[PDB]
Amino acid sequence: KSKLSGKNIGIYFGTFAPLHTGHQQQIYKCASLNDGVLLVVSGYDNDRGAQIGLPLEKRFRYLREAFNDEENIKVSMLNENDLPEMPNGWDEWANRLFELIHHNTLENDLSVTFYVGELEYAAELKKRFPADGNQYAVEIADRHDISLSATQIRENPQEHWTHINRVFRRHFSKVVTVMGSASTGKTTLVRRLARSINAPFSEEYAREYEEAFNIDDDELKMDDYARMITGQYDANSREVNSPANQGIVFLDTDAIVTRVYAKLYLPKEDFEQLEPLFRKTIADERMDLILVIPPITFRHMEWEESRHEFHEELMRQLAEFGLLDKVVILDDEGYLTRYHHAIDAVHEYTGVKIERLSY
Ligand SMILES: NC(=O)c1ccc[n+]([C@@H]2O[C@H](CO)[C@@H](O)[C@H]2O)c1
Repeated sequence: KSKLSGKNIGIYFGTFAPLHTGHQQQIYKCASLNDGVLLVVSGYDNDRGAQIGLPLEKRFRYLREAFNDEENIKVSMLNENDLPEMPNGWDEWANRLFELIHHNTLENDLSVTFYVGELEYAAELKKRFPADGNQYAVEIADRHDISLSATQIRENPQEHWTHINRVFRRHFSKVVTVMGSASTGKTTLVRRLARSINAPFSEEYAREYEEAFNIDDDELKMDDYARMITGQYDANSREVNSPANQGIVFLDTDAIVTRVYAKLYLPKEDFEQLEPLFRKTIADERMDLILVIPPITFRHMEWEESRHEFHEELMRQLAEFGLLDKVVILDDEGYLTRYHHAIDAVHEYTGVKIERLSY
């Protein structure tokens, strides 16, 4: 009984890559004028949304979540694959459309209104109203501002962040990850970089884990490393998904960093046993900028020594995963300080404005 109730039904179309407040204002007006609204997400393989990593199936799921607390609003999918390109696609297209209306509606003798943004769709739809006992009307709505907003969001999400629907925000987020040995100032750097622009940041999970479970670096076993992989990943996703996210988040280490420690300190067998979880987790990471603190002259007591060992292995692995074009090495102390170098790198890779201190 997950069908739309009522007699006056509005049909609202979009690709929704992403959904934004322009859509939402129109939808809620439409829902105030009708007994219920059917949102139609249209798409096809390798369409505009698919090309930026938002294929039809994902936009449909995101919309369902976005409208998960609405009485009279249903979300449905119009799959446009395998259509004859010319005229005979219009018949089949409409068939699928009216099938969607039939399946997702409770009652009969409806009064249905299509909200349509292109003159071609209106004319083709008006010729193909079926004799199903419903009354149909097509209403032209101006979509120019909505389409332009969508285009501007895709070009520069950080400039239009507050208008992006929250379910879509993770996809468009910029992500800066800091990497380095223990006791090199990562945590101080992360917090200063993030606080400089009101961005959220994560903490190094390994430090929390060793305090909560009260164990030293040299007591870590294979299973601790596994828990640090998922623990750091969850902490990082939490910040990317945080409502405090304004478009840029800072991460204090990641699975690659943990993979460097594992490679250096675990027995070969135990490392090889963690490799699938490493690969899975590293594959789920999205990084735009990787800041590496190189070795120059609560404490991780064993992780302190052999900094150059850690750094060489880290650089090997960043090459192994093809990340070198996102890596900036903070070899200062040219810029005044490590912090000057990093905040400038943040500027170049995210677009955010940074104030000067001096003339
Ligand atoms: N670097 C990260 O840990 C990171 C960055 C962006 C997103 N995520 C998570 O992965 C998923 C997307 O693949 C999202 O659900 C994020 O939580 C993790």
